Amino acid sequence: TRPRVGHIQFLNCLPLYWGLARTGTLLDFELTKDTPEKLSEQLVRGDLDIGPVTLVEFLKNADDLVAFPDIAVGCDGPVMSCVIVSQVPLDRLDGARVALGSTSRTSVRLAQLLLSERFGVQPDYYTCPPDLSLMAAVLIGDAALRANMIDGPRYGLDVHDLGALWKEWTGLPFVFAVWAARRDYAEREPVITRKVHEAFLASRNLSLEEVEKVAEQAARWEAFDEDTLAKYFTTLDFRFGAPQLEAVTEFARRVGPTTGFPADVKVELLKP
Amino acid sequence: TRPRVGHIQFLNCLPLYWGLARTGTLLDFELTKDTPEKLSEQLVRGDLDIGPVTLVEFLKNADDLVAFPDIAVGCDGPVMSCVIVLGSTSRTSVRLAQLLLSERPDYYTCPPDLSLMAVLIGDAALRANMDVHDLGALWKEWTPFVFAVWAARRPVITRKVHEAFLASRNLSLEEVEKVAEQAARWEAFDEDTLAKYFTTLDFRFGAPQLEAVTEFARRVGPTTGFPADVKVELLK
Repeated sequence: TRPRVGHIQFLNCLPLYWGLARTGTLLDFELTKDTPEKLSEQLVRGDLDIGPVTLVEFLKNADDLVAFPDIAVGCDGPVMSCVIVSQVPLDRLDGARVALGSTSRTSVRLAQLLLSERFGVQPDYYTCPPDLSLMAAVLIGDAALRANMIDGPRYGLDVHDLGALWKEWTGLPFVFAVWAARRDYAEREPVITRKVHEAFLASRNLSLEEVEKVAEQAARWEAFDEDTLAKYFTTLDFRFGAPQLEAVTEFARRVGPTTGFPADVKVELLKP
Repeated sequence: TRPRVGHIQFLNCLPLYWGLARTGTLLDFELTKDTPEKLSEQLVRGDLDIGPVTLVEFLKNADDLVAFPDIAVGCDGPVMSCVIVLGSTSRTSVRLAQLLLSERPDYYTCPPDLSLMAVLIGDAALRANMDVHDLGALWKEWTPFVFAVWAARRPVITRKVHEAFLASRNLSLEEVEKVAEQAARWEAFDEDTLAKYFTTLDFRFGAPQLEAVTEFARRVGPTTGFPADVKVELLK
């Protein structure tokens, strides 16, 4: 039976989706589209076999997951779709209520790690659906991209790029999500899992070469113009090698104790 | 904003799906997969903008649907996936069977889920087919045939959807061998069976096909709820 594969519904993985379709890979999957928060839980509980897993959640289940090498959702400097929209300087929030978009699990944690370490602030947090209107807030995905390219500039609100703040603070890149197979599925289905892995790399590679076509196509249906989408797609960094694995190890060391996993948690990788 | 497009979940449209993917067409649709019966009901009531419509339902609603020329789900001899081993997923084949088996019974409808009760279509029919007869071959051993057509609910989007469907169907014809190899990995049919099946299906919709529709219509129209001379309004 086709492996049950998750896919983030956001624009950040649209180029990858274009790749999955263009190569014919989609016909080898039983695909589920949803937000990262949900896809993560579904994989953990066994409702999915392979899929994207927000980093924080992946580390909490590191013993039961095996990450795919060479593909992830990250950055090296700005990410553009993982931000903090605020109406006051980040230093002035030690007692201010900050809303955390419920679709996020890694970006919200990182946002906290920065507000308290770089701006020395202990905010009064609360989680809610992403909306930037109803709700100084941490947004990811399309909501964050809209807040960065449209809402922020329209209503003169400040939009801080989380990938940028991390880079400035550590000089390191960042990984928000990785692809993983449940350990039981990888062992039960060694061949399929490897084939899925290779199909994702192949699809990702093609999305890199046809980035302009994806931007043009999506422009037809998104609020973002072609140039913005093209810029966005090229800004995202889907690599997952040693340099990226270094950003993870570091992040895991800084948040591991107060998040649910050893500061030195082991990241098992799918072996060739 | 994206047009809501229906797609028959059966293997008969897997090659077409391969094509919708290969060309990237899928990213321009908000696609819904289901059985022909439901996809037809969905379009007629407005839950879909464009999609496949089993012939009988298209004709019954011919004044409110514009068909796409040059593509449909037909045959010119056996179809393999429409047999007589009434399945509830069918609206056209079942009617064709009532025509054959009467001019060449005590009918009752139920779920095309075998192991019970028979007229079948889709995957269930091709799985039962491999006694078993062939509706496409019997109609061919009597008088081609068009089981379903693509149609939009009666502007520019509609036009490009049509073209994208055409481009996607054309690519699937030249890559049918690929669709078969991949499909054999998960279906119950071996590669050659599927390759034979995909190549057996006839997806054209021009003169030789529109001809077979007027003849099916004239033979059943009166006893099937639509004018014996209903007009099929092709997209301009």
